[PDB]
Amino acid sequence: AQYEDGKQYTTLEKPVAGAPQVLEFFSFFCPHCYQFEEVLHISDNVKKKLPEGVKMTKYHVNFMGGDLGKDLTQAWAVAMALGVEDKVTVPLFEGVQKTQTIRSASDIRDVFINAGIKGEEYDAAWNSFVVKSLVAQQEKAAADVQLRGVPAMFVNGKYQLNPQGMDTSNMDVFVQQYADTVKYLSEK
Repeated sequence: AQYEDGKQYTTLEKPVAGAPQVLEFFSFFCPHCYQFEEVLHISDNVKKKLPEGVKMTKYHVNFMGGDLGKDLTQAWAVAMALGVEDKVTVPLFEGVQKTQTIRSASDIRDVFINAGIKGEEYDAAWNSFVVKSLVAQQEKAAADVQLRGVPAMFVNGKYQLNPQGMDTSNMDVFVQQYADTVKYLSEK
């Protein structure tokens, strides 16, 4: 075939019922995730090619960066709850990996404050039970697929993107290949 199991994707031998349609995992500590977000705009280009009716979910993971790793997962929960993903993603990545000014929960908070979320509403979200279950969701999903590495993408709980089986000499071509593969898997 042109799309072969073990080549551009792998099949989970333990399929995850009821999973979100397109499911992506990242860490703000993850260097290829930084690339995937700010240089390649993977998430974005995938959605540009997904059919009608297909929902896209993106979750943060704990297994990088220890204590701040977890803080970040809670902050991403807050980001989802307030719908401000698009205003904090880039400053969180640059804060962790570029400028290295994110060293504590308070530094994470400053990013939101600077991006215009109010202290009052940030702290309320941060401490809210809606955020707690949203953290639980992020962890459950990673758990459902025994996730040990990011970036990672899953389609319908049964296929996992395999970017290492795609040429990277051209970044535009890599992205479309990646996106087209998600689209192919989406219609499987």
